[PDB]
Amino acid sequence: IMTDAFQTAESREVTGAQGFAPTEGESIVLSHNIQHQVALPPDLDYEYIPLSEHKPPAEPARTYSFKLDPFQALSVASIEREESVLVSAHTSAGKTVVAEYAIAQCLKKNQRVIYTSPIKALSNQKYRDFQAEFGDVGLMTGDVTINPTASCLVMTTEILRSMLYRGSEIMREVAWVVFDEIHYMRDKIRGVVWEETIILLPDKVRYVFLSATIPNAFQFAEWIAKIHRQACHVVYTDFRPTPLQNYFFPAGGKGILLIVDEKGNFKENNFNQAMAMIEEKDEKADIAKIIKMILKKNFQPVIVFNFSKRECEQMALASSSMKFNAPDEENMVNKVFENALASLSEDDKNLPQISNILPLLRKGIGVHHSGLLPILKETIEILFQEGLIKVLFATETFSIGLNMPARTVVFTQVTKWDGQQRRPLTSSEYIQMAGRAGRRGLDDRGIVIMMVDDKLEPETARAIVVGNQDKLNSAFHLGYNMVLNLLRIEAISPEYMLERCFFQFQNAASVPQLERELISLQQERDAIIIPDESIVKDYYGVRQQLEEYNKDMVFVIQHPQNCLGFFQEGRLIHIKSPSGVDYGWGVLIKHIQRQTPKNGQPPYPEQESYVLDVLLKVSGDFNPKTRGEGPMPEGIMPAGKDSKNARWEVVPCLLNCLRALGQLRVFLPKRLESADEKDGVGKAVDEISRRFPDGIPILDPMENMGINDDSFKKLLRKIEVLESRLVANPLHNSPLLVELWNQYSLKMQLGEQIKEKKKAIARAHSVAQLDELKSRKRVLRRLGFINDAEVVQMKARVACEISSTEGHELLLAELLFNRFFNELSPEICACILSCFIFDEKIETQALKEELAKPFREIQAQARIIAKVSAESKLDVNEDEYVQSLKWQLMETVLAWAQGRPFSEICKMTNVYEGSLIRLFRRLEELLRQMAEAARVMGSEELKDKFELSLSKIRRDIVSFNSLYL
Repeated sequence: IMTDAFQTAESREVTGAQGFAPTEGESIVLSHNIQHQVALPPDLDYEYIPLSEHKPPAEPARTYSFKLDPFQALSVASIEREESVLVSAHTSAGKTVVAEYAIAQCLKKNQRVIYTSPIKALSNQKYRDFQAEFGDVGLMTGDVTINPTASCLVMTTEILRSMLYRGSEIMREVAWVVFDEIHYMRDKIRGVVWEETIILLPDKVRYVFLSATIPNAFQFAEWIAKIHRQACHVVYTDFRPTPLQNYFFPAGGKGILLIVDEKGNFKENNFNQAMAMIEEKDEKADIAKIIKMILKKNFQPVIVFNFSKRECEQMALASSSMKFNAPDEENMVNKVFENALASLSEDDKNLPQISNILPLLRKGIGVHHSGLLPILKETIEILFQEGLIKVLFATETFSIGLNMPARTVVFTQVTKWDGQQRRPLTSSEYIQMAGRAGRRGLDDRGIVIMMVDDKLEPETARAIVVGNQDKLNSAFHLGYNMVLNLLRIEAISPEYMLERCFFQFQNAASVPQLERELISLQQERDAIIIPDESIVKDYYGVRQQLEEYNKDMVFVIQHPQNCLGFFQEGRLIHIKSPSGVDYGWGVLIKHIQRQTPKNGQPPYPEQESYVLDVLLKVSGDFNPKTRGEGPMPEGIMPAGKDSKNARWEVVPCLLNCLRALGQLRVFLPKRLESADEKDGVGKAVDEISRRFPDGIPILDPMENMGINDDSFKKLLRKIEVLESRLVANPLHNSPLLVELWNQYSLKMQLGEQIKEKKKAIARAHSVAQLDELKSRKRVLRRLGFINDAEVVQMKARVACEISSTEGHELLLAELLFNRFFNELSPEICACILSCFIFDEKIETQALKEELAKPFREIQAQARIIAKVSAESKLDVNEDEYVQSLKWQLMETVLAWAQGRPFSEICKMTNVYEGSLIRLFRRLEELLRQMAEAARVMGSEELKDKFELSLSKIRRDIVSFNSLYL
């Protein structure tokens, strides 16, 4: 708390006047701040430092009749004065309009532009958008290259890189290059591609950067300014048209809690109370409940984000039990659904995927992911922004596309990708996805709901929504195709790129500042002075030690190896929920082992296996006698209504709710049914309390229950001696430990925060990239790809022709050069190259020895390569690399090459009809890429081999992007 303000909560007007000059504050408040900063090109000599101001005028000299808000104005103005610019804002800011200005500006003076997009599917959309607008546009994908002689070009990031490494002449003719959604350079796989593209580009090329909101945007321009010697502007804004309230939805919980206020206030108790729900662990039914009521709570439309393509369709299946569409909306969706039918064959219109989605869309439930037909996903995109879909289940890729907002965003998962890590959801991803909430005009507030499963790290749950944003990190890492292409051309070495990679620029610029971060952090923990600094350390230190180790005691006790033999009807029992809430004493009614669950959930661990029916005095929502697999039926102990209820009630408690056993048992009848029968036993319990004021005697875990374990005696003895240390401090006669604990907490926090900052500098000076290159260039010398002088050889020249596939640039180069594909057939050559093309899992069973023989050999070749590569001081396991190829699609593609109908094709495998298109067109491009590879090898017979194979992969409906010119 430093300098801040607070909005007028709901609606207010602060001023008024009459007749002459008013002050208009009509229906909008409060979105304010904008930013403009400029990075500068490094100076060559001491002799001259020019001070070059570039502060662009708000409104441009010529707007080309384009419509512009004040924010997009100076973004445009920077391009008008011909200088690089970074546009960092939410998708609501309408950034796409400045890309259309850049193109129009060039076309006006008639020069060439290159537009790029993170995904090829969005490139096709932007193409027909640009083409219908300008007309001088043509797209160059891998698969389809249309109108390359056109001024403006829309292309894949993969293609743009391939032209630079090959030194295409068109790059001499390119003025501006527009990157869109550039913040996805973060991607640990394809993020390196964006850097390779940027670094290799001519220094006199002007850039346009379209990105989401990032903190370090100026640092990015600094990196562009230094390596390209340019002056790069930065236009950044944090404003969004609609406020946002954040609700947390606990797993198994019966409601949502507001964690973040619309003004930004963070409720800590609602946060804490939410965490109390999650220590009680199926939950997939909870989304079905949420979506149901938010319909009645009038939260629509709602975008539900799920990172898996499969269960994304399941949550729509469970939501298919509801109908959100009106009769006029009911037939309007299939009247606009029939337009895409003319664009498809009659056989393709009966496709299984489409026939299932059709009734679903009629109910107003959408599904969006990469496994859908590009025409089908587009209609779903159309229906949404036309308002004919009130519920959408989408993946992360949906947040990348054009602005299509909703009233509500629901996070089903908070964990993310497989690539290399299980990551909690970073702040940058949160803002991008949650930004879809809160439509500008028709919404008062954005509604964000999150489903939270808990583990040992709750701080993860806080920092995401509550904390700051994250830096834009470079994913740059070495690769075989890149180092060979760099070692190929004389003028440049692979070390040259390592110098100019954004990762290097970060670390270099990070370390001097990161040092001050440490020394300031070291000051505070020293500035904090606690009286008797030691005693508190050995107090709280042993506090977390005993409170933790006693949980290990009850865990051994709760296990049926010990407690079970002491289960007798009427035995007094002490029940305390796993959350730590104490339901008080009780009396054992009945014990039963749970046998044979339905199916789904993995069988019970013997700790939670048994279910104990136990008499307790607690109340609440009374029934759940059909008991959820949670610890107890959702009840409430005598902290609630002690008048509305005090009833001794048999409670089906799970075995983990038992924390202690009683000394003596109460005689019990056969039946406790009515309220009378149970209440009598309660007075029988209360009578025992009347005779035992200090407490009710406990069965000693060691001697009474006969637990002699060496590990148990150990733990139990380390419990005693640890307790004695707690007695030697000022625990008694004064509890001022609060001020001590509050003060001491920061000392450990800062100490831990220092430990992070300390080891942070070690990773700034990390040599990993450099040492990898030396270790990587050894396999290039050993496998025969280069010489002892580390100069390119013939095999390495065909490896520079392989792009679409990253593992096997060497393998394919090895196999092809070793005379392999020539002994095959064109269709066979295509079905073999299928193993390399995409990593998505597929289930079919074909060990057909005909395709198993070439597979096993090229699979063994992978082991051969990985064998020497591993002892070349790299890290890849002999088994892991080998399994990276898929035989499960080999049968499918071979049938397509023989000209079999698409409908039967998808019957062989469980592959998505949409995903099958993607890996095929990519396969089509591996063919087009290897066709040139054989052309360099000197063997022109293998070129036709890849061409004759290519001709059978090309038809009308499998070539689907746009057809114009």
